[PDB]
Amino acid sequence: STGSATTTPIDSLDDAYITPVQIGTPAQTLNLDFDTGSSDLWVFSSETTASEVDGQTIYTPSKSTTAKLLSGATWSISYGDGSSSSGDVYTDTVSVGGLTVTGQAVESAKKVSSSFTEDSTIDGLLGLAFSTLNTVSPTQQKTFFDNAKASLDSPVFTADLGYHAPGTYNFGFIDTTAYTGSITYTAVSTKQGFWEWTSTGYAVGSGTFKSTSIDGIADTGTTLLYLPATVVSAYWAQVSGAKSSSSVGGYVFPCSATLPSFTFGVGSARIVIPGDYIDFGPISTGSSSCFGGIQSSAGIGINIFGDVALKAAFVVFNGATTPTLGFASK
Ligand SMILES: CN(C)c1cccc2cccc(N(C)C)c12
Repeated sequence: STGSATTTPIDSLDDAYITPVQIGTPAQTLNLDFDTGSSDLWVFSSETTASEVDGQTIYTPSKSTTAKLLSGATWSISYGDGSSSSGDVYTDTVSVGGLTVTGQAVESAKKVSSSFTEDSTIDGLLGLAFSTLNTVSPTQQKTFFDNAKASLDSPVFTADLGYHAPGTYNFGFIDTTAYTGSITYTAVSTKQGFWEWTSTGYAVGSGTFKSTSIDGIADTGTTLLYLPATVVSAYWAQVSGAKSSSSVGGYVFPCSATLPSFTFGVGSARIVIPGDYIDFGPISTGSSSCFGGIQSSAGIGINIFGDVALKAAFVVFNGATTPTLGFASK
């Protein structure tokens, strides 16, 4: 079996991407943020504190004939950005792009933090990291990808994210017409529950490539690219007037500047992020100070290849027994 779904940026900055997901019988269609950095499938629901819902589509398990309460199970999650959600758990049928999993754990939200309530375009998260990070207690649950693995033609999904444009998530097959050239595969460590890999270096603009190992995670759920302080300082040194700002929380640059590209290594291959992808626009409406897409990982503890890097490539997440990550230009 296979599945295929279009993913669409939520705003003009590509802050996140949403993908329609069918849940329940008859289908209730919610727009979920596919997140390779977490492993919980949770949704706004009819059990959400009414005051914490502002425009989201809610899942209503009482209107679904296949929903079953997973008795006693609860879940609680906090994300890197300080956002949080928790609640109880149903099982139900979940289909993504024609691909169906029966008995999927669907985590319903009793409480969500302020950032989730404020974002009315995101009805929930669909986690695609390894199931060992799933927060359901006392019985940890499987991700959609893990439950669908048995029925897939190939145990892979691919992320083809668009730059200010829609893109595609595919399950169970690799589209040969979606990328140029050959895919370079690199080893993944599952030690921490993430799609964790090691980049082989970087280059700023048309500068020379610096061979150096950068351990990081492939995270479709994080907007920006977060790299070690030395690398990020070398990039922003090339932009006239760029500076790190305490007030804003990261590097900013004069909006009138042109940004150089940024290259990262995947084995012997190179992925080039166009400078336009690194421009996240004015820090406030009307400001002449613009926010940068490459920021320091120093205060995070982990390097993150987020949407800024991933949207420059065709990315294969290979969930074979020995997992690997594939990168191709496009
Ligand atoms: C400056 N600013 C508004 C921001 C601050 C912190 C994180 C951000 C992440 C994505 C986009 C942003 N924009 C510039 C809108 C961010």
